[PDB]
Amino acid sequence: GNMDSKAVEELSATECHQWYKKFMTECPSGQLTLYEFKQFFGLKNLSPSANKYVEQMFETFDFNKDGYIDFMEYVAALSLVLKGKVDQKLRWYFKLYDVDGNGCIDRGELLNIIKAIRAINRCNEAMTAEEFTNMVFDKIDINGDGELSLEEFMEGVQKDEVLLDILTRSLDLTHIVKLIQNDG
Ligand SMILES: *C(=O)CCCCCCCCCCCCC
Ligand SMILES: [Ca+2]
Ligand SMILES: [Ca+2]
Ligand SMILES: [Ca+2]
Repeated sequence: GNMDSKAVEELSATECHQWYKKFMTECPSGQLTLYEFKQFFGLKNLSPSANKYVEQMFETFDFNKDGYIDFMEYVAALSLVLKGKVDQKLRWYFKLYDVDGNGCIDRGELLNIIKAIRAINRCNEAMTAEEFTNMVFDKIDINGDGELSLEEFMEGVQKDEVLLDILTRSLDLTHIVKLIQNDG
């Protein structure tokens, strides 16, 4: 919103408590609607594209899809966005991709979330979201059943530097802001 890359880096390393204390003090209801989310993070009056991205990001973190990001979804979201353990983030990204929570990531689920968080904008060269998705399965869906187990995910993404970056760093705070002020 209103800060440079160096500022975003410092925030990325800012303690959870600082983020939580500010949220709970400003949102006593323990919830944020999308509008309040924009106000809180200084994300309003963005271009149509950036605004759209902000909306889908909000929806992505709105785990129970009730239209609000509550105190639990807030810290879970920050656990992925802020600096943390790559080892721990692998499982949390998997859970995010597993839309229906059946313990497996199917082609459709991966495609939807990948588009939502614009992960392919991180790539480098021509790569459609549908193309990148089919590539992921072609490369890490070992038994070719159309589903990614946690095992296949962790194993495959850790053996491919490209998959690791695009699939588990798309929500880094610095990458999000860099993505925002770049759509308008
Ligand atoms: C512009 O520079 C805004 C700086 C603050 C970035 C806010 C982006 C927050 C998105 C991830 C956090 C989600 C917490 C539920
Ligand atoms: Ca919610
Ligand atoms: Ca699933
Ligand atoms: Ca499989």
